[PDB]
Amino acid sequence: SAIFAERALLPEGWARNVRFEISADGVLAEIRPDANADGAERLGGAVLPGMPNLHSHAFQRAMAGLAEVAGNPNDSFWTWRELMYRMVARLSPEQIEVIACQLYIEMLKAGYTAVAEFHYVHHDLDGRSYADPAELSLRISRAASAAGIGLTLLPVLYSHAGFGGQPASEGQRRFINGSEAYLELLQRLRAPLEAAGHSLGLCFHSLRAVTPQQIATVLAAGHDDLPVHIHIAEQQKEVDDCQAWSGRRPLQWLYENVAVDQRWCLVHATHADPAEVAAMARSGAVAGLCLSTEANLGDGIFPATDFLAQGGRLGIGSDSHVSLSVVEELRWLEYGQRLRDRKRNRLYRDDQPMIGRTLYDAALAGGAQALGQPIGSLAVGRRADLLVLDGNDPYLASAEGDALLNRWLFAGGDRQVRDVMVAGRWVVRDGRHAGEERSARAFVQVLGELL
Amino acid sequence: SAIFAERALLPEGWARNVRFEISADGVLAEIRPDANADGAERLGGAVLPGMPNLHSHAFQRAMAGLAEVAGNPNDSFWTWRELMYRMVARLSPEQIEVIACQLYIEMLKAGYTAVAEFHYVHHDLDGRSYADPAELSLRISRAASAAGIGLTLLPVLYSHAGFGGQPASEGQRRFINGSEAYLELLQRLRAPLEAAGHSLGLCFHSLRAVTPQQIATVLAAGHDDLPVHIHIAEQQKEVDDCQAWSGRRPLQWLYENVAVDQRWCLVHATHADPAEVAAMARSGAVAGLCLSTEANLGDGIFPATDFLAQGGRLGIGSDSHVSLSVVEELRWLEYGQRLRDRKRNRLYRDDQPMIGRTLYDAALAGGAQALGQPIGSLAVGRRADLLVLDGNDPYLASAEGDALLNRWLFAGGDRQVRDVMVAGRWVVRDGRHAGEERSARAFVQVLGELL
Ligand SMILES: N=C(N)N[C@@H](CCC(=O)O)C(=O)O
Ligand SMILES: N=C(N)N[C@@H](CCC(=O)O)C(=O)O
Ligand SMILES: [Zn+2]
Ligand SMILES: [Zn+2]
Repeated sequence: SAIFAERALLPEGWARNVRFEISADGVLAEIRPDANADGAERLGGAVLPGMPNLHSHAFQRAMAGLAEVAGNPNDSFWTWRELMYRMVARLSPEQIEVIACQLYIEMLKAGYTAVAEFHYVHHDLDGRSYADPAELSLRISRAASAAGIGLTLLPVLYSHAGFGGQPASEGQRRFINGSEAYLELLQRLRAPLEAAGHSLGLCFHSLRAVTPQQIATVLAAGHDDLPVHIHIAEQQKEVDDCQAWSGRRPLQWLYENVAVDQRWCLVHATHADPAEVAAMARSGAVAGLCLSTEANLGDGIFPATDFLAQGGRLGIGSDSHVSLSVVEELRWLEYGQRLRDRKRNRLYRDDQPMIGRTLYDAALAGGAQALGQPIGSLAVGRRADLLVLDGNDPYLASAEGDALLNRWLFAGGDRQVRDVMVAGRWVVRDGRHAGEERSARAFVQVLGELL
Repeated sequence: SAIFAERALLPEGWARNVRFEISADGVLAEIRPDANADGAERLGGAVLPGMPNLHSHAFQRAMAGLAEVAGNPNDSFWTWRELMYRMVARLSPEQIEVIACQLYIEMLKAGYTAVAEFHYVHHDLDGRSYADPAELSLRISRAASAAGIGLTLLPVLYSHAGFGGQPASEGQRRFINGSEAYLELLQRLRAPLEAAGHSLGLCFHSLRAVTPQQIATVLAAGHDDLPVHIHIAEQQKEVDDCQAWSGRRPLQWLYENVAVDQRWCLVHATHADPAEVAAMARSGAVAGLCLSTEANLGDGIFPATDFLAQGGRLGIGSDSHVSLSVVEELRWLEYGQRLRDRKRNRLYRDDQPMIGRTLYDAALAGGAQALGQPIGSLAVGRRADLLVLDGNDPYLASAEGDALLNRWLFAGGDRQVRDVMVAGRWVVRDGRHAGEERSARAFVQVLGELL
């Protein structure tokens, strides 16, 4: 099939009158600027590569916004976590799948074309494994296929309640596997994920939830083709606890004990000192920044300017899913730096003074890297994942090139995303997803059951 | 006319099956909970009082997002201001009116039902007064009437380029009046504003732009029925410069020299020390918080928790209009406190642990007070200004009462606002404004002329 864009963001920059040929398998086959639109579908606005969402816990969308109730003069991430545990304890396989499908539809409508699902809900309500232990992982994949979103599934190794291999809490029972069971699950998922066109990654929940021996064992297991994700340094408390345990900060510890490299996505990485930031940038690992969730949870502000200045790589994730908005994440990534520094125009490159473009370029690349998928760029051989902005919007229609990204990301919003394509298939057209009516009905029923 | 809401937020709290009778002049005449809907228009979702927008400079919407270009390693509010001056210098009366009309339509669609226009663009391109000096003020009123938004017009006294009565810059020439000309303008505006059903307020641009003698003169002029607005303590530089000039901080100076009271709206007030915060709360003045603009400009984070704890009053303004979203302002008001404190659930009351409700209650009241209009509450005798959320949205449909406000403000967004009424007139229905097509066409033409 062929599509035609009057304006599109290609790897070398903005181009005009671009005709794209897309293979039967949804791969970009030919990309020709300054072309004729003969026989191709003329698109309704500016075309961008779709944005990967590099961090998600799908079920949390069901509780999004409901934890905004003061139960203590010093509510924190840790009292929030108790509320999250209460919801996880009651979620059936069917409810989990319904929530995931609805969430992924909403992600697509916002311009997220692929998602890394950081998946730790494994076992039944009693903490016992399903007859096929992959039960819930397979439902995540089925939900992603139903929505039409790209997926890297990251089954999560989770074994302990804290540093030093503390015994898992009853509230964590659904998450728990030893290294052996985890490696078996990981290997068993390869075939069904491959069959669905989905990807896989290795994942440790956090340094609190696994031991150094487990990390070594898993990394030595031969899955060298897979991304590696971990939550790290999100809260000051984890930093303090890590130091009490090892005499090291979390990032410091990881870099001193593990060969962190480009395969890695360090989720949050919020409390990174100058030495830690330098080490991250040198390694080529991707910082998985989840700006709306980090703000919602009161984590803090990442040293993004220092990191970017040293060649750091980053992407964005919606995480707890209080926000499902490429705009909000990139906007408030920048705005957080502005509020901290009390200055404007913080995240730019030496060769790119445009803030919107700097942010979009960065998050596309980091997102594609963290997912381990051939995405993030409209180039021949990469998957046809793209969004079409509103060509009738007066702000966008009056803007060209990088100014258009500034209008969208800093003055605009989600509803300026009109059409979305994943793997060469239209999954959102004029703001609508074909599965939205059925999904919303299933989802509101599930919300009623839970609440 | 009569309307009927299955759920509505009334002054005493959430109520069910509320029938509202609205006078021919758009005033709430009867409000009856647990009623029958016989002969009344059944509304499509939860009903809230409309949100006042207590601070706007309309023309800035035309440049929204375009200033996100690094031109210096330390870009700041002050280099942004130069760019703003370049745009003001080229704006014709017709362009200003087109921008205002389009902006006000967009405000209504977001749920802002009334706006305080902090209006300082007075004179012609040469800095000379129009034949009727009220030329541009009258166009703001005409634009507000065309959109259907409530309006408090705040013509701005602006006389100087800095502390100590420094001579105005050429870039400020369109703003300049002496106290006498300003008072004449203010008095001349009363009749046309009254005729349009609009309101008026006194306004000093900032302590940089006027002298203490001017403040005294204007406040002694007998306009005791009017709100009084001023930008204050927004940037650290103003604090330092104020101290060099007077030996006092900006808020400190204002409270020591002027009888600040409930008539006042202190816009930004960002750099308020503990003594200044206490003085603000004691006075009953309204803090005019413009969260998206303050973040965009790198101003800093207001001590909202300390202020609210002492009975402080606040409202929200869209200001430079990079954002037009009740959701974004209230959400990031709270999130800024969370990022600073590294804690959750910051802005609540002793009698109200629900964060969304605390924020909505606060901003409704502060907004109504700052505008000097009978709004902010669905009570008999107040104007019928309201919004209707999406009753078909699964998050909202599954929620009741204050949980619904948490779903909207912390997990939802602008498109959940479906219908908007101002002065008893429907101005947005199913997300659409009747004037949107004509306005957008005029507006895109104006953008082309400017850019
Ligand atoms: N840290 C965030 N935002 N979320 C975690 C909470 C639980 C934990 O970290 O132990 C999670 O979903 O696993
Ligand atoms: N401070 C903000 N955000 N805006 C001001 C800029 C100019 C000034 O403060 O002198 C204004 O629009 O007048
Ligand atoms: Zn997470
Ligand atoms: Zn202002």
